[PDB]
This record gives sequence, C-alpha cells and structure tokens, in this order.
Amino acid sequence: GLEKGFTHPTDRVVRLKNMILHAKPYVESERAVLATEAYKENEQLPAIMRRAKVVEKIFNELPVTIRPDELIVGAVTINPRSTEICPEFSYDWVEKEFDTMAHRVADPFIIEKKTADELHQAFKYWPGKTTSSLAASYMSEGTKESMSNGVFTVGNYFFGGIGHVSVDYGKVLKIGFRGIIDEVTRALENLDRSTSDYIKKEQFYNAVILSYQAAINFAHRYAQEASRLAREERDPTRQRELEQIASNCTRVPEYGATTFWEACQTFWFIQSMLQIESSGHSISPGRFDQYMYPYLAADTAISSEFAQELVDCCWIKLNDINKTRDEISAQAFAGYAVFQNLCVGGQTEDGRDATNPLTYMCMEATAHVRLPQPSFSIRVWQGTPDEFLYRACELVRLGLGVPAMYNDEVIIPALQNRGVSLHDARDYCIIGCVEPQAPHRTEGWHDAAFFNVAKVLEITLNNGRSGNKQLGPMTGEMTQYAGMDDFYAAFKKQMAHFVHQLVEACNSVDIAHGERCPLPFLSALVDDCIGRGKSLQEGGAIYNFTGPQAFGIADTGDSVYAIQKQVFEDRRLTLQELKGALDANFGYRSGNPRYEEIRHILENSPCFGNDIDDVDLVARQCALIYCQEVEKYTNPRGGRFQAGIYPVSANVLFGKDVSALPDGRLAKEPLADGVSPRQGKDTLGPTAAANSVAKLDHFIASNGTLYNQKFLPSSLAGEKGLRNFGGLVRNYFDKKGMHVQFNVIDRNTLLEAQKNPQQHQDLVVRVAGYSAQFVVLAKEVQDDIISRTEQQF
Amino acid sequence: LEKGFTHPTDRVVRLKNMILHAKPYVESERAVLATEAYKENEQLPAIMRRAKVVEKIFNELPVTIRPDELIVGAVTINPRSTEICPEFSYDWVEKEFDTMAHRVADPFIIEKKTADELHQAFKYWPGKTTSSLAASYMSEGTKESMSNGVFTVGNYFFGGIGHVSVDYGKVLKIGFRGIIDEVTRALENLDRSTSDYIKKEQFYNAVILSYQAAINFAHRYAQEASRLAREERDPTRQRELEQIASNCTRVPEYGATTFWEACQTFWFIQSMLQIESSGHSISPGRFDQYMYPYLAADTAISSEFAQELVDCCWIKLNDINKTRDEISAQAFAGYAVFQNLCVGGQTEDGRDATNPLTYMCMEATAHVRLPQPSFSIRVWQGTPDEFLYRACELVRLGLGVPAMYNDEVIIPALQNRGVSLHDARDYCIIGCVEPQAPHRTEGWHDAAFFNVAKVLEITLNNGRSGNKQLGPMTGEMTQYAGMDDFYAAFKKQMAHFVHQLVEACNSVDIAHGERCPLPFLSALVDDCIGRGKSLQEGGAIYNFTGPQAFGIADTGDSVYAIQKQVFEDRRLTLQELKGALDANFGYRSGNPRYEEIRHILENSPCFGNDIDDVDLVARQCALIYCQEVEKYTNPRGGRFQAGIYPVSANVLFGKDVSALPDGRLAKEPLADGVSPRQGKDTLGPTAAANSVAKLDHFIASNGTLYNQKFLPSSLAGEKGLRNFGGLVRNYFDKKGMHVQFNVIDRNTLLEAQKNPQQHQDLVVRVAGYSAQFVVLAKEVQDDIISRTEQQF
Repeated sequence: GLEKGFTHPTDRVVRLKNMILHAKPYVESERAVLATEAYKENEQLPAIMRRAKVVEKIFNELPVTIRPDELIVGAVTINPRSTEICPEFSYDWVEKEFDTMAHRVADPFIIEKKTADELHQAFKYWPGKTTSSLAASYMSEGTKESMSNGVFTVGNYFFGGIGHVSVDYGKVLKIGFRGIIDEVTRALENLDRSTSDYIKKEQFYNAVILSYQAAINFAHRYAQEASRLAREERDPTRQRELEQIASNCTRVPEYGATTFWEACQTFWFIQSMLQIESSGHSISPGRFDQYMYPYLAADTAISSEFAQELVDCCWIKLNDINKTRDEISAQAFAGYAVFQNLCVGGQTEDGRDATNPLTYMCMEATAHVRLPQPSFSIRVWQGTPDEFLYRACELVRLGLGVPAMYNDEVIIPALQNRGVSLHDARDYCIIGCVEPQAPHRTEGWHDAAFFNVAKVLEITLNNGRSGNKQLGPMTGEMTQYAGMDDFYAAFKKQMAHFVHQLVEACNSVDIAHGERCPLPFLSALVDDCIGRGKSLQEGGAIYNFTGPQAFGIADTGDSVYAIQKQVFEDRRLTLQELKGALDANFGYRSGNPRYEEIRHILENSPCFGNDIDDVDLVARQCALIYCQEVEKYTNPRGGRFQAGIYPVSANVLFGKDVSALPDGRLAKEPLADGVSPRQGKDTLGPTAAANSVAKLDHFIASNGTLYNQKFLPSSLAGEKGLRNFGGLVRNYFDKKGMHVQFNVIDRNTLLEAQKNPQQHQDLVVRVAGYSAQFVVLAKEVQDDIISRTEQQF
Repeated sequence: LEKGFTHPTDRVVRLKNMILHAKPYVESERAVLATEAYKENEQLPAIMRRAKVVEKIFNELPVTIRPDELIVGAVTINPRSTEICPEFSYDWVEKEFDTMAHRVADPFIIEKKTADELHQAFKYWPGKTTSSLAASYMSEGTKESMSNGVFTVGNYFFGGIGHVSVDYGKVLKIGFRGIIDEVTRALENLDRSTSDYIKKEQFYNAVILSYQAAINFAHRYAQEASRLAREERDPTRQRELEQIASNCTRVPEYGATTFWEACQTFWFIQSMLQIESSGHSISPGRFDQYMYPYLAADTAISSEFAQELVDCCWIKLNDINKTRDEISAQAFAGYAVFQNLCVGGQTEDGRDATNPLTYMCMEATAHVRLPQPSFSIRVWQGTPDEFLYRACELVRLGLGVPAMYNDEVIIPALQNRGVSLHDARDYCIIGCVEPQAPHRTEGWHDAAFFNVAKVLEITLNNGRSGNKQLGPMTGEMTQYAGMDDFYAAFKKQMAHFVHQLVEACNSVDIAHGERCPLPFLSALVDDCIGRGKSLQEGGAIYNFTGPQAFGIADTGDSVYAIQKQVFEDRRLTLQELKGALDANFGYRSGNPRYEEIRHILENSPCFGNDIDDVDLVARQCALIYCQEVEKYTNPRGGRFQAGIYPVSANVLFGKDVSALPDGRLAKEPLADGVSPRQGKDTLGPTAAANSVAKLDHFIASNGTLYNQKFLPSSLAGEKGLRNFGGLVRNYFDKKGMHVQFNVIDRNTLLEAQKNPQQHQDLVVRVAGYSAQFVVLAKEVQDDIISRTEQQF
C-alpha cells in the first residue's frame, strides 16, 4: 500500500544526533582573532587580495576538530553547534552583549570570560572598518529615519555576510580545488592585457588561487588530525575508520571524488568552509540528489546501509553550524538557524523527471535524523511520480515540518519572467526559506530586507505620519477619501516613497560589500566569476537579483477590504469614527464602547482565506502594489529587484511596529506569516484556504512566497489520509500557488512542550520555511505557532 | 625694438628678498591635521573622507600673513617651506629626519619638535598610503624593470597628481558659493531611478562640504588681517590690512569685484589646491585671459598699483615649496613646483589674444626675477611682432623665461588626440612643456620617466641588464645581419617595457581613484560636477597619461653610429663593438683598440647639425617610443601620449646606462629633451633647430622640450633681437613644438660655483623651468655648463 514506514538509523547515527541536541551553544574567538590579524597584516592590499589573506590565515590556523563517531569531518567551531564571530561585517553588538547573551530569550549563547577578553582585544581594530559602517554612510537620512521607525530593515546583510547561494558542488566533486586553480591559471593565460581592465582581473585571479591553495591545506590539516587520532585509537574498527577519513581528506576536495564517501566529504568541506569565510547564512546544498548521485552510482563497493549512514552523517553535520546575531536580529531568525535548504526531485534540464535512488535516501535521512537542518524540500511538477509525492507526504506526517514543497510549474515561468533561461530555470533549487534560483549561476540576495506593508498601510491612513514624525508624503487624511480609489492612489504613493528608500538601503549595503568584502573563495564556485575575472560582489554572476520580503499581506488585505465594506458600502461607521477608533486602539485602554462596537463590526467582515473572491482580490491587489513597485528597481551588480513574501520568525517582532488596523487587530499584535491567511481566520478548511492563497499573483513575487498550513495529525492518518493530503497539494499547485509546507501536530503537544520543556528538547516543528526546536523559540513565537489555524479534512 | 623694463616698488623688492633669504623647513601641522581627519573618518567613502580632510585643514591650519604682503595666503608658517602629505607616502620623510638638512639636492631643515610630531602621525600610515596600494597592483616584472632603471613612476607614486590648470575664471565670476549652487542644482536634478545616484550624491555632498570649509579658510585670513590692522602702528599699512580683510571677506566665497580682489581669488585657488594635495604643476595657465576682464572693469586702479599686485602674485608663487625623497629630489631639483603661466596666443575664435595684462605679466617677470612662475608665451602665425620682440627682450635678461610654445604644432597635435578645435585653441601649458585644454583635462602630464637609452642598452645585450633577464631574448647584437634586424629587436624590447610602463602608471591611477579622489580640485574641472565624479574616476572631458622619454639624441646617434661605422663603412665588427661596450671603451683596462673604436664612434655624424641621415635616425628612434606609448589607455577612459623632457633627471638617469655605441661612457649624462647631445651641435643654432624640427613633434603630444643657450653678446642691440626672433620663427615654421633659452656667459656660471654666497639670485633654465643655480647639485650645474653655447 501507499504507507511503507521508515527504517531506523545505526546506533552511531543516534549518538551523533544526540550530541547535537545536548550541545550548549558557545561563542568562540579563534576565527575572529585570525581574521582580524589578517586585516592588520595586509592594510596595503586591494580588498579582494586582503580577503584571500583572510581565508588563507583562517584555513591554515583555525583549530581542526574531529568529533567522536563522525564519518564525515569538518568543524567550524571547537564546541559542537557553536558560533564563530565575523567582525568584518559588524562587531559592537557582540561586545555590548558579553554578559547578556547567555541569558537572552532568543538564541542564547555562552560567552566565557576568556573568549570575551579575546574578542575585546580584536574588536579594538574594527571601529569604522566594517562593511556595516560604510553601508550606513551611503544611506540618506530619510532612509535611516524610516528604518528607525520600523517601516523596513536591511539588517541581514548590514550586520552579517551575504550567503544565500547554492554553489557549484558538482564542479568541485569533478575537478577539485586543484581543478579550480587550473581554470583560473588558464584564465590568467588568456587574459586580454591590451587595456587597463586586466589589472584588477589579475588581482582577482591571484586572490582566488591563493584562497584555493589554502583551502587545499585545510583539508590536509583534517587528514593529518585524522591520522593522529588513528595512531592513538584503541578500537581497531574505529582506527580503520579514522585511517579511511585521513585518506578521504587527502584526496578531496583537492582532487575529484572517487567514492561516494569521498563525495560526501567534498560536499561537507564546501558546506562548512563557505561559512568559515563568511557568516552569510542560507548556504543551500540545493539539488543534492542530482549532483551527488553519479558518485553513488559509480561506487560499486558501497552497501546501501553504509551509503545511507553517510547521508545521515551529512544531515547531522549540517546541524553543527550555528550563528549568533544581535539580540533583536536573533528574534527575527530564531532557533539556531542557518537555513541550509536542500531539495530533491523535480526535472532535468531536458524536462524529464529527476527522481533517482538518492532522492529517496535523502527522505530516509530526514526520517532517521529528525533534526532542524537541513531545510529539506521537494520540487513538484506535472510529471512527479505518485510514489515520490506520497512518500514525501508520509515524511511530512512525522510532524518535523519537512519537506517543504515547491511548484516547478509556477517557479519556472516566474524565473523566465526575470530573464533566467528555460534550461537554467528547469535546474532551480531553493535558497534559504522559499527563494528559487538557478544554482551556481546567481547572486540573488534572496533575503536582503524585511519590508512592513502593514506599517505602510498605517502610515497611509495617517497622512504620512508615524508617531510625531512626518515619514512619508502628505497623501491626504483618511477622512478625506471619497472612496476606495482615493485610498489606493494614496497607498501607491506611500509605497513608491518607502520602496525607493528600501532600494537605497539595499544598494548601499550592496556597494559596501563590493568595496570592502569581495569574496575570492565563494566567488570561484559561481558562474561566471572566473570567466569574467570578477567577484560575486562585483557582478560576476550570470544572474543578479535583490530580494526584499513583504510583511502583513493578509493583515493589509483584510484591513483594506474592511474599509471597503464596512465604511463605503454598508456605512456601519464613518471615516472619522474609524480614524478615532484606530488612534484609540479600539478603546483597548480607554474602554470606549463605540470603539469596541466598531472593533467587533470590523473583525466580522469577510477575510482572506475562505475562498471569498471579493476580499481575496483585495489581498491580491495589496500584494501586487508592493510587488509591482519593487520590480521597478535595479542593484549595482546590474540586476533586478524582485519581491518575496515570507516572514522568517519576525511576523511577531514586526507586528510590534504596527498600531491598530482597520481589520480590528490591536496595536503591536502579530502579523500574518507569508501569504497565509491571518491566524485563525480561515475557518472553512484547507481546500478553501488554499484556493484563496492561490488567487494571489505568485509569479510576480519571484523571490518566493511562503504558505503555512497546520493539520490535526489524525486527519492525515491511513492511506485515505495520504490520498487526501496529496490531492490537496496537487489542487493548490494546479491553481498556481508557489509553495506550501505543513505542521502536523496536536495542540496539546505544543502546550506540553511549553509546560515541560526539559522533556521535549527533540520536538522539531516548522516556523516559516525552516524548522526548529520548539522549546528554544520565545514564548511569543511559540504562542503564534499555537494560534495558527488547525486544518482538518 | 628695445624699451627696457621698469623697476618694482621697494615693497616688491622687500617681498622678493624674503623669498631669496628664506631657509626652507619641513612643517608638521597639515600632516598632523590630515592624519587626525583620516583617523576620525574610517567609515566614510573615500570622497567624503577626503572632504573631511580638507575641512579639518582649511578650518585649523595656521593662518599666516607676511610683512608687506598685499596678496595673502600661506601654505606654511615659514616662507619657502614644505608641508608633508603622508596619505601618498611617508616613510622616506622619517628615514631622512637626520639627513634632509644636509643632502645634496634641495635640503630642508627638520627641527626636533617637528620630527617628533611627524613620527607620531606616521604611526597611523603603514599600508594606508596610495603608494602602498599602487605597488600591490603591479607585477613583479614591472617592479623589477623599475628596480633596474628602465623607467620610474615615482612622481605620482610618492606624491599627489596635480598637473592641471583649473577653472580660475569660473571662481572669479561665481565664487565658492557659486560652486556650491551648481552642485546643489546637480543634486536637485539627479536621476535617482537606478543605483548610480548613490555614489554621485556622496561626491556632491563631499564637494559642498569642501567648499564650505574653503569659504571658512578665506574668512580666517580676513580675521587675521583685521587683527593685524588693529595692531598696526603705521597708518598706511593699517589701511592696507583693512583692505586685505575686506578682500578676503568677499573672495573667493563670491565673485571678484576689483582687480585686487581678483588677484586674491587667484592666489587662494593656487595655494589651497596645494594644501589639499602635494601634486605639483598646478599651472595658472592663461592668466592674462581670465584675469584681464577684472582689470578692465576696475575703473579706479592705477597702472602702477595693478602692476605691483601682479608682482605680488609672482612673489607669492615662489612661497610654495615641496620636499621629496632624497633621490626623487634630484630629479625635480631647485625647490621647484612647476606652476606654468602663459600669456598671448589665440582666442577660441582664432583671433590674437594679446591684451594689456599680457605685457604687465612680462613686466612682473622683469620686476621680480625669481624661479616662479614658470613663465611662458604662446606663439602663432598672427602673433604681433611687438609681442614676440618684447618677449625676446625679456629672454635677454637671462632668467630662462619666457619659454616659447608653437600653437601651429600644439593645436593639431591636441586635435589628433580628440580635443575639439575650440578647446585646443584655448590651450595652456602644464608644468614644463605639457599642453592641455584648461579646466577640461585630467592629463597626468608627468606620470613617468622612461629611459629609451636604457632600452637600447638592453636591446644590444639580448634583453639582459647586468646578468638579469629583464626583456625578451630578441637576439645577440653579433647576430644582426643589418639595421633591419636591430630595429625589429628594438621594437620588441620597446613593446615589452612600454607595456610594463603602462601597467605601473595604471596601477598608480587605480590607487588614486580607490583611496584619494579629490573633492576640492575636482569641482574646478569640466565635467566633474555635471557627471558627479571626481577627476580620479574620470570626471574630466579629456583624459590622458603622459610618460617622458629620456636619451633621445643618445639613442639616435648611437643607432646611427652602428649604421655608419659597422655596417656601411665596416670600420669595426659587431663583435668588437660588443667587446668595447662591455669594457666601457677600456676606461679601466686601457685597451687601445677599444679607445680607437671609441674615437671612431665619437666622430660619426651627430643629430643637431642639419645632416639628414643621422637626424632621421633620431626621428625614427623617437617615433618607436611615441608609437608604442599611444597604443595604450588608462582607467579613466583616456589615452597615453608620449612627451620628451628631462626635468632635472638627465644626469640622474644617465647613471643607469652603460656605454653606448655613440661613444659615451658608462653612467655619463643623457641629452636633455629633444636637444642635441651636449656640445655635439657645432654648426650653429639654425642648423641645430633644423635638426630638432625633423623629429615628429606632433605624435609627442604630452610635449617636447628643446634647450638652447646663447652668449649674451649675440643678442645685444636691435640686430640681436631681430636675429633672435627670426630663429624662433624659423624653428616654429618648421614645426618644432617648443624652444627656450639660457642667455649667460660661461664665467658667470663658473663664478657661481666658486662663490655661491654672492650669487644667490642667479636664476637660469634647467629644463622647462628655472632655478637658482647655486641650489643645483654640482653634477647638474656642470651639465648645464656643458650645454652647447650658441652664437649667431
């Protein structure tokens, strides 16, 4: 039948998994100190070559750590699941939090006193030499003022690195780091030196070669440590394993991989070393089943058991990565999350189905390991085999939140509309949460900013004011609107004003990374950086984008529709009472009963998510106004802005920035997640809700849309549960929604994990486009997830 | 045709003598303030950091008005002294703390207090200079070639760029306030629909901040004038200081309303540019054109006072000084900053541009008689006879000035490089001999020195320099079947070393763009404001890079000596010549066949005697350099173009060249510019001029330099002047670009050598500029003494 169940992992895998779950996250100092010394030593160099010296010093000198039982080795931090510090982007919040980071609510980390003193010393170098400090210098005062008041934020790449990329893993698997050096050497040989342009290109080429020579050394340093351990090792079986690891790391990634186990080690070295060079998250394995499977197929000696165990170790290694952020940013990316998205299935470049045996081993690994990472995903298209969808649904039914599901049939045309070739778009993977790209061909900036559309609505209805600040243009007081035409004219003018500032802030950060932190190790693994002689930060990628995310879509749509119906059409209240009610927070604090009555009238208007065309098209319209403004703009890499709609863990945080709204929500309350209907307001079941969500224009939001559903576990039980569950996905994708993902959990389970967190350390559930340990999320985020609508067939 | 010259006021003489008697110091204030501004502004884009640098200096540098001055503004507290600009380079300053006061070329005093102050500021700079970044962009082969003396880019490597004539006329008319208004309007009109506006707006904000501080700087001189006036016991001087205070309140914040104000506008621009950056050759250019409207409109001023103000400007120009590292100072010797000022020529409509201020500028040179300005005249087909003959009277004073430039070569030469006919007609001279369309050009007119005679050395040694493989293996000279083989080999060596020359220049170019774009200077050249980009990033309408050839006559006479003595007349073999060159013609060994070979080579026909065969070899060797250079471009979207001029370095770089086939011994001086070799033009000045004009001057559009030296007897009287003007017209009609003249007796120079204390005021041409003879190193003095003395 359709239900096959899941196998169990080896005991070794269970021990490696538990080592992650029991690890206390620390902040560590060695990479930050080494990086700092590389900067001090190399003031005179062009940035790209300074950055080669940075990775050279780190790769040569960072501590090398092999953990008990690992088959796949490489550690960013001495301690499991800990974080380096990357002061080149920002530092001052680390020192401000030396004594509070261990106790903050979202993502605490231990900072021992010696580590604090070491970081204090290194940070003396940094004032005004970070990328952030330069980015801020480029921004206008109005742009900064809008961000200060919570219209939008570019914190992600302002305080940290970029990342958000799926590199050419298959190229390194084939030709190795030595092959990269060879390609660069040939580019040097063939350089046109007849003008001045060759000088900087040769700097880049030499920086890449130096970086990859050092990257070879790094792998050999792990081979050397594996051999030292083998010579002390007492169990002859573990000795043989350590000897094989030393052999693997001698071969890869310097040279192409010759076994599946070597291929896994090539993969993990690339995965970890990128996040050593830079703190940018969303380093996404992408189509792991596609580029890894030739190395499994050609390995005639490996058993299916050992091959699965290796994939399991990879899943577990992916959970060893961690990242601290400033105390507020950490609330927006909560759960010790670095968003390594790994997808399976879909189509080949020729448009044939891409399922292979490793596709299903990746699903098994998720069932074996059951940890937050990777952010595991499936691609779905019209020829997806029934067995692949049903197997994925059977995995979703375990309640980990994974796999998220992505619709080829929308994403491919969406990418084509942005200039991506049909051949490249067929090969897409997902970056981070929900963001599609042609892998190893894109500098996508897929989480460049968070933009609060509900805040823009607030400000529109207050004639451009926020508090006692004139923040936007004076588009008119809401009491002067003659009808919905007037509102929309004013909203578009506020949107144009604030989106222009959003683009300024993004491009300022973009310029700052180009001037100060171009990356010679990462850049060599993305087309066409080598061919062009330019880093990713300078536009070397074939495709260039910048992706800012809308917050409050359903909140804005339902509020605008409430004005349409309750004021203009049915005349239940006047524009003047609405203004007074909004200013008084519906009388939350004064107890005004007319405002409370008005709140009740507004709350009971039709809402997005019940398959009601009227109100659904207002949500579509409000989202379109944002998406249509964003796409008018370009970045300094010659690329195009494109909107996304996803919340990571910040729809609570950014709700705190918005006063009362015309749909009846009180000041500072949470916003809706992604394109999902407002929490608890879709009450006609999952098909009706999916039908509403699919009415939005997903194609124009080509940085990715995010739709969350949550099911009662018993509704998915049995073969008929899988049948219905698969039919729901096909329905939604046939109606041109881009993405959907599922929690499958009982309300009491979430409540119990709140009351007795020490017994629920392994409870992993979906937040938004990624999964996390429920108990490490702040209570207000836990409560928001609990408040989500419970679906049932 | 002889009027004589008037005498300056006693004030002008006192001011002039202050310059002669001044002992040059190194000073620390500007360097310390600059450093603090960098430290305080790490986070800014470079252009804004550079605005913060000039804002701190303009706000805080000591304000110094000197006794008797009518025109005020001091770069240094002490007269004739130098600031330090560590943003370009610093380590040689501190290396020389104890030796700079005693070095042979251009000593400066460094008091202990000053060295301590500089020692502390220098702690900031390791690896943060433009030079340290420029070196990092260069290939090892390029640095190796420079280490072995093939060429050097030291000028803009160790120091600022400069080499520009800014829009003085625009500031005279609209002031700094008008610059700010133009930028405010560019900001208003900015297209903000893409990402390109972000950096443009940084540039605009940097410019506005710079010019707000520039206005404060002039007001600070107004305050000090007003303070000095309050303390002045002499009533006449009191009124002068009050009038100075009023001038400095008006200009250059606003446009000038009197001639005395216009003179104060000019000098504020001239001095403040060289506070922002140590780049020299900040050239007033066509002073008589843009200043004359302000003289004509000034109905109240007397002729004598207008003359005395022009004299005060001449003397202020001599207040500027610049230290360089001990070796670089030998190449720019004489406390020299090369501020070239020309008069006459044509208007942009092709009519003669002489006006009454033209002749007052000539009188100022006769009044003042100091090294600066580097005074020049333009000469065209319609030059009035009275202007040429007055210029020749001034030349007879033996100061070396005016240098003479030929519109009829320079304008089509600039046209060949894309300059519009309208812009080319408005050309001035930069520095020594380098022409440009003023306030329209970022020309880099002295970006490098390139030793063509060294390339010849290396060619004949199959790419070797002292058993070091510096160039390609084009073949040993003993395998040349004829001159065709030599020229093939020489062109291959030239292409190799000019590619490295261009790399080194462009590396310095990139470094200045990345780390030191200039928001004060840039606003005064088209089209930086309209484009929203600095000069360092290509804001100028016209962009060039200009490297200078050395050893042209040496190379031509050597190459011809092989042609005649080896191939044609078979008087020695290639093997003997190779042996004689390696052995320095037996200078140590006493080998008599090598001495006989040297005599044979020394007596070959030589460039400079109107002999076509040898002259065309000099032409061909110079073309090979100029034709290679112009194949290349710079990062500002502009074009390389060769010049030929030595400043004071033809002795210095002769030390890098071993024996040559023309018979010169190892390490001996090279020839200056396009001039014939020292003492080798023996048939007189018309013959020598006829030879020089056979070179292709048009392709050497960064400027050529031709020195002549006359016995004063041969220019005496009315007959002397007619002969002298006829010589100039002969040479320019035959399409030479430039000529200038020493007019001095041999014994005068020799006496200055033995009794320098009684000849501190002796001023003579070095090359493209004049200097106090007693300040030049003995070997430079001897080289000038050895130049051919001409006679009609």
